[PDB]
Amino acid sequence: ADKELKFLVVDDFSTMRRIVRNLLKELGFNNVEEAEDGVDALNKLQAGGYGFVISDWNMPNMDGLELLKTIRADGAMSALPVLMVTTEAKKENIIAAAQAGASGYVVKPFTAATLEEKLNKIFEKLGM
Ligand code: BEF
Ligand SMILES: [Cl-]
Ligand SMILES: [Mn+2]
Ligand SMILES: [Mn+2]
Repeated sequence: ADKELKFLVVDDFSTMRRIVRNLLKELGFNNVEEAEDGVDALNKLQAGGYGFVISDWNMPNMDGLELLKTIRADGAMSALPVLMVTTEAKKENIIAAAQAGASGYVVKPFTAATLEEKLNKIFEKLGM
């Protein structure tokens, strides 16, 4: 995929954001911003330029399922790739996110290999 693709990495905790940012760097993606919750995310996203979202689930202000739903419901960004990255591992949570239009779903904790496989699975699916 184009190494200029702009990423938004959303999570209410630094540690996770820093892990993902660094991993993206390792893969050749340096165009990366962070947000701390769904509201913060939608703000940056509305400032334009984003090609990919990676999002936590449990966050104050707006959780990741609500964020995903909002993104899918906005006509300007309804096809933005959204990859969930969360501790929520119950099948009902996976179903709910999938049905809400998640592009992919990784369960924390994850390996570097897992994140790369899943990002690539999404690239291939969307012909990126
Ligand atoms: F807080 Be997340 F959903 F891991
Ligand atoms: Cl999968
Ligand atoms: Mn913190
Ligand atoms: Mn969280």
